[PDB]
Amino acid sequence: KHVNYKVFIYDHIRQIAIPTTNLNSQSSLEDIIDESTSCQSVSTDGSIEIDGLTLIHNFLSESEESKILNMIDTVKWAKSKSGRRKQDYGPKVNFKHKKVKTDTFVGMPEYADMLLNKMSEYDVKKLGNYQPFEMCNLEYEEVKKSAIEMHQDDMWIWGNRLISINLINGSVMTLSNDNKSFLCYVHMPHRSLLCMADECRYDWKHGVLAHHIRGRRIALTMREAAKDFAEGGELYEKYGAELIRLGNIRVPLSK
Ligand SMILES: [Cl-]
Ligand SMILES: [Cl-]
Ligand SMILES: [Mn+2]
Repeated sequence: KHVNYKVFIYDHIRQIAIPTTNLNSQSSLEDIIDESTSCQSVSTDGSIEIDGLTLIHNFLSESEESKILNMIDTVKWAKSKSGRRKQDYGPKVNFKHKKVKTDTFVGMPEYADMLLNKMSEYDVKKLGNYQPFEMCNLEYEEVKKSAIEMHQDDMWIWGNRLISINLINGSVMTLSNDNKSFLCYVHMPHRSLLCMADECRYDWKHGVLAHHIRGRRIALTMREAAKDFAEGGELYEKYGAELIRLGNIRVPLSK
């Protein structure tokens, strides 16, 4: 990635990013996981907080994951870029031409209610009051060298909060503040949830590197209504209200 950047590591316990010179642009997953444990004993000097980075360890039980995954695998997996394969329960959108098509959007997966309810329980303010606009499951495999390029998700139809859930196996999220020249690594463990919002959503860029992917990982990705497409917004009548109605619909996957 970027050699000149200052590398940081995330302490889940302290909810801060701690500066590390033992970690680098090409650092291995194992090194980042060990630093995640060894950053918990370091001073707060030079430490930074990325607002909107919320990592919940153990969001889903083995039992809860088993039900969601069996429903996911029965559904077909589509081709995608960068070694990824995808299942998209969302509208078809041309971000450049601001066009939304609801032809392929039938609703949201039946497991959605459980995930949304649990997010509200942990924090109603932080993860509650979420209306699903897109729920996309992404397949990453070490053999296929799957990865996602450093990026900021579109902010026109997708809202402040972006949710990624690590299924089957965990990974590391690399976050880049190009202007501030800061690189941070967030280790998302198995059955964990990440919400990227606020500074993380707009100021920082998010990507999953190939060397940080082991075995097969499925990202259950969720997106929320942009305020413009929501009630009290310009596009609600043209596009948002239908999208809320379709998102309220649940596709039966059990079966
Ligand atoms: Cl799979
Ligand atoms: Cl992503
Ligand atoms: Mn993204």
